[PDB]
Amino acid sequence: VVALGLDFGTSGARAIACDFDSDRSVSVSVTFPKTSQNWPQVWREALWQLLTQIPADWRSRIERIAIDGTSGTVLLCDREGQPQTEPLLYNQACPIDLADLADWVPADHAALSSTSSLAKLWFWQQQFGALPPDWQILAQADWLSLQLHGCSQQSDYHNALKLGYSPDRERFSKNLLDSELGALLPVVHEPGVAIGPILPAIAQEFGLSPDCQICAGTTDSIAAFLASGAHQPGEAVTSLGSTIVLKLLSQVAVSDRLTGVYSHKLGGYWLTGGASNCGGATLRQFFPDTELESLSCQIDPTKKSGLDYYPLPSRGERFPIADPDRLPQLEPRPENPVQFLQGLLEGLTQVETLGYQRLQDLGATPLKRIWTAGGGAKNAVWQQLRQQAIGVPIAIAPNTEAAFGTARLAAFGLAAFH
Repeated sequence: VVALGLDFGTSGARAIACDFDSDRSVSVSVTFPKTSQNWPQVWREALWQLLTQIPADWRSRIERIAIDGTSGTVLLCDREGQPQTEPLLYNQACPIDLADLADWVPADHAALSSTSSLAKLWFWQQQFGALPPDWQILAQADWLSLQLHGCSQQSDYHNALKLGYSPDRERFSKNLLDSELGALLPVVHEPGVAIGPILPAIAQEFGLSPDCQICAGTTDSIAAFLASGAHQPGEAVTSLGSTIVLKLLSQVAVSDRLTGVYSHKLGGYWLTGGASNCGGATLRQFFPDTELESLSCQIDPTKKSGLDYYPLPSRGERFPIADPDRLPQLEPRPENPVQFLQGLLEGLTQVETLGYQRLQDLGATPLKRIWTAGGGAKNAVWQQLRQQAIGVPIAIAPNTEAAFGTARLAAFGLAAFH
């Protein structure tokens, strides 16, 4: 099957069309401005540009399309999908009392955060006083796919989670549905399942098959995990980016409020997650990528630095141990930059190790192997340290681009996760 994945991320958007029979693919991209006063037009136009850059003979073969978007980016629209105010972005927080959400979700629910879609919807409710029932709140992915299939109030149980959805029971609470916000809530499907055929005019304009199906979407981080192709419980993806982000596939859902750990539903499984403030950003405080790699090549992995670092970029750690007061621990500083770098990498390695240990201690399926993403993935010495410390097979992820994972989502759904 030839399928199209669309990734709308934090800095831009990418389209990947893939024939999963010949395993052949094509990828195109657009870049966002740092700031916009009309993000809906930016995203919509980006969608059209992405479609345009894809070769016509690829578009003529695309059978299924899926879209991932940033988690917490929402749009308040009318019944026609027309935005009634500026979107609230993923990284924006709303000055609301979380107690106002208490009767709508369980006590340990991930939606109980000032940056959640639910919190934002409530913020809008307060701002407007009363919201018309014919209106709708849509995730970025929801709205963008709405541009393609024309079905209003449609979402997935990944995006809908922080809107107040409970994927463990597959429903919004009765209280939330019966409330003054219920009519704006979307119909929730499993990511990957067909929502409806592409709109005729869109298909004609972009030379797509009129029978091309538009699927339920997902989030960009989940799509990133889906790119790896890991579908066995105990398999994990480590993102060695600016911050170290761990995602572990598990048969058991786990969560922890203070460390920000929670679990997405993933077919019959659960994707548990945890993010440390430690990461590449701490490394960039001392070395540029070039010098970082050149110095990395000189490290003897059989030695130990004798340094016990906790490489925070600044005050406060979230995961594996929540500590808002913890300062960066980078003393002492050896004269040798090689030993110093080794201390740093050892620290980050400890962060990863203790991270997966933490997820397991919360009840998650024990770790079997690591697929690595992010800029640190190709650091061989670092991978050696991680291998020695963690004790499971570690390799570079086959794919890391969210658009590819979303393409796989369109092609096969979540069928592999049972």
